[PDB]
Amino acid sequence: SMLELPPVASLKGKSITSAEQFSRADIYALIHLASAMQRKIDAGEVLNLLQGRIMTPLFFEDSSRTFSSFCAAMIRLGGSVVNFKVEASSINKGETLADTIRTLDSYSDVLVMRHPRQDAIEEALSVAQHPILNAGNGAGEHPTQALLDTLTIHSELGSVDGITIALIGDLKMGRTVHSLLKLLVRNFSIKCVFLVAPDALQMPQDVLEPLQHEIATKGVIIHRTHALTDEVMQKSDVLYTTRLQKERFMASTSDDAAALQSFAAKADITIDAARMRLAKEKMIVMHPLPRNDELSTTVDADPRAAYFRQMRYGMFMRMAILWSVLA
Amino acid sequence: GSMLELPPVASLKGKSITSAEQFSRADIYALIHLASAMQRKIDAGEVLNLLQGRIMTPLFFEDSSRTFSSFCAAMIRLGGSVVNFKVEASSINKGETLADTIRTLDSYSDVLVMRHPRQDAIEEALSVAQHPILNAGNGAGEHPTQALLDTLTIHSELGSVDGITIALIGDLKMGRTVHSLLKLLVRNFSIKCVFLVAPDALQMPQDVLEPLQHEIATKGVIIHRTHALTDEVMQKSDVLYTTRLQAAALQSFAAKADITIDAARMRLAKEKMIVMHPLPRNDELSTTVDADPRAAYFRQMRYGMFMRMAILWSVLA
Amino acid sequence: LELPPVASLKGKSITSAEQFSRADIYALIHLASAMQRKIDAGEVLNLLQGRIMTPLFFEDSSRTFSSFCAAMIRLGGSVVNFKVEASSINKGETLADTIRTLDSYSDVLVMRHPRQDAIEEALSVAQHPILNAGNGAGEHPTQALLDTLTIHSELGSVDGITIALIGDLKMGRTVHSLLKLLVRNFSIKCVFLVAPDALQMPQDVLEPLQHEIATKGVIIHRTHALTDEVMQKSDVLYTTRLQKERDITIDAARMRLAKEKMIVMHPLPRNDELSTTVDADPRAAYFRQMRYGMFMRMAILWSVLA
Ligand SMILES: N[C@@H](CC(=O)O)C(=O)O
Ligand SMILES: N[C@@H](CC(=O)O)C(=O)O
Ligand SMILES: N[C@@H](CC(=O)O)C(=O)O
Repeated sequence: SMLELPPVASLKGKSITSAEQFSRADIYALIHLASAMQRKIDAGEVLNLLQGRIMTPLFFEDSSRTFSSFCAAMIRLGGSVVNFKVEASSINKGETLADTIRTLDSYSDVLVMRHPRQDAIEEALSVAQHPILNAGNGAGEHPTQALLDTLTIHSELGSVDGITIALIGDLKMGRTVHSLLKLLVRNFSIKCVFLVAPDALQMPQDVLEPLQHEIATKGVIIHRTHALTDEVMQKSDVLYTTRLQKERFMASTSDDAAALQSFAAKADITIDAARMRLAKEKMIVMHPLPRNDELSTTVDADPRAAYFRQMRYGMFMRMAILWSVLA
Repeated sequence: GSMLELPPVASLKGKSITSAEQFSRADIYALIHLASAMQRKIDAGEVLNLLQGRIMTPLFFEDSSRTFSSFCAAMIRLGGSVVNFKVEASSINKGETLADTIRTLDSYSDVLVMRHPRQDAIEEALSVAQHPILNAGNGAGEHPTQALLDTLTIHSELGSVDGITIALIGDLKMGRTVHSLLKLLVRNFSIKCVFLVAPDALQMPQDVLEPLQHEIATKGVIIHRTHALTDEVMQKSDVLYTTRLQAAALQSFAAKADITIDAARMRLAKEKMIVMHPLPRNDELSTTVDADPRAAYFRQMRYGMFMRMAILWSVLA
Repeated sequence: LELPPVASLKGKSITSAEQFSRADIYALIHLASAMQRKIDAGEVLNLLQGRIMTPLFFEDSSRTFSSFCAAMIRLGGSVVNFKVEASSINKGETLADTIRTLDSYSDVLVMRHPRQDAIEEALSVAQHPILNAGNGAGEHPTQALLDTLTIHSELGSVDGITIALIGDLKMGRTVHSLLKLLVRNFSIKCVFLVAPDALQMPQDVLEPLQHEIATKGVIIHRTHALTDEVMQKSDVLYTTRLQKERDITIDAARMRLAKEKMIVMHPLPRNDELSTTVDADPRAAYFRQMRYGMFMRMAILWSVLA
């Protein structure tokens, strides 16, 4: 209870759209703030930092973790939430996205927006007076997931510089791995990244190209594979795996069918207890969730399974973010 | 010192809100001044604890963005709480009736906010409820709190409500907002002129106009029906209040372009006037108007929150 | 201070009527009464400020969802409004993973599920207490507690009553928990089981109770009708709806046969088994029952999270 909760001043009043916005020092300030929030909350302390402030969720596509995490974080800061549901709104009388933004912006202090269109967040930004926090924009980015994933690595392993990390699964559509790769390469001295995915679902060039300067000058090693090889298993300090983003492959064309099929047919990427016999002693398995069969329930009892603790780090990072934006 | 800064409107204490007809001119002004004061405190960053421990339950049988969210935000900004009941996930799917649903919410709540597709639904709810019910829209009947926030908007933007010329535009037949607004303005203020701008099949109902004939006569209000935003409607109106289309189809189509407000049509409007829309809008109110200082239909929603604070506080004080 | 939590419930999941002792039930009853006095006098409680309940409803509710949230709020607590329809279940997430998810952020989970054994599977992974708000045709333990608060407050005594349990007793999770709670912890004079044969109280509820039934000498009679005898002797007529998703009507005419001092109860919602003509009778306790439910849920949440 003697710990301060200094807001991160550079976040004040700003929208959060991309992992690109953050400096290394922003990241560590949010990490220590989140960690102090965790200590206070776990000790049973009641925070009243955002009394009388309102978050409104605008979720134009589904969420459990993200919506609930954000609501919980707001509440644990003493904040409030208006439970707006897009599916039961005047969008059903033809209301536009822009008008819907202005509508909840009339009542709220912060908007949390998730949308299947990558450019919808920009549209919202151009009409909103209050900050908007990007909780996922199609296959674009998920910048607060990247921050909490980094809190997880820091808290679990004790260090982010020097790690070897595998990014596994649907890298093409994974807004989580897009933001995470950006945030780690821009701001830390990463030893090596394994990009583990079948050919069709590899990390996009529009993510890798902007990073090419920093990759080359910081000496980050980048290796593509289509499988969890013995080498990937033995060298990785972090195995970060992801779900096939099937709802992004809905055009019913021969290509979407072949891309959907590649996860199981063009790659060997399942993590289970058999495969975990190859891992380091000091390493963690992470997954943004939800998972399907790429991450077996046989790993759940393993102490290196960090994907449940990841969600709780998530709540505290979101608290740190909300307090900083709104202080 | 909240009785100096935020005194509740006594006449509203513990009462249900169902119709624009139930308010006096003094009621309206007291709500306006209270709403202005709520706004000043909230905008200054001050945190209100007036309704801590009190619960509002929204009971929305129709879709809403403004009215649902507005009411929740207003309750929360008063320090109160909201129980997020949703009809579609409720025991109504086990054959439960409307009176029983009301009694249920009534056992937990301090105030109910009800929107329903049927006009007589409020009367049924009232006959059974022990706590106040606020009518958030009853079929094609009324929307009494929209009429209050609309009046707050006029008052705050133009300085005065007496003496205005207002056009009510669009689907006046099914528009519960214009039914409530026409009643609140004509009953309580001295309006100079109302233009009722609609194709014939969607004109203002007689059941709204006939009970008003006495106030119309005593105050000498001028009422003109048009099927277009004519040069004259555009030149004389202090307020253009337009609405979304909710024989009627054919007349609507034929009139659409003539009742559309866009930047080209605004070249004929007064320098000092406002465009209002309770929202949501479709094509009858062009996005080309959004940058015009006279476009008041976004600020109108924020006035709504403060007016709803004023209402909730007066009801529950 | 004036609202001592029930110590035995601290940090515990609530899954069955069986887990309560008579002393537990009375401590909750007196706590719920004290909570009701403070709330009805206008006092604001701040007991659970900063604590979160997440409802996890895999089926429809009106009363149960609302009264849990209202109770939480009136203790000063907060609610995270998780929806199953708008969630990552649609992306393929399992029930266990869903539980772990709400568990990362919440202090207490309130779970309702069409599968009888989903609550057990939930408990095997949750760190925080789960309150069973109804598991299939199994139990509804907090309904049985509020029903007993209702009987206590309305009649003054639970020992000695004659109670009729009426309707769909086979699928009625409410009458399962309530029979268990009454028979184990009180000395009931007589239970009428009023149901057609196909919907009678199940053997898996009656058999575990046979020892208590026999040693307290509870009378148990099965009928398929609300006979004049049931009507004249019952202190409580507890009636229920046909559980469709899985001569008994009470109307003003039938009520001419009831005692002066008795109550009609119904967990709700009702269909035509309980006529609107009964609603203005002072013995119609089924609306007041919902309000006792809110206070008993306050006593429960406070005791769980103190
Ligand atoms: N829940 C995360 C990961 C996923 O959906 O697979 C997201 O929305 O991006
Ligand atoms: N939102 C207003 C007007 C409209 O729907 O167009 C109402 O609910 O009545
Ligand atoms: N509402 C009670 C009784 C019923 O549904 O009829 C239950 O959930 O079990």
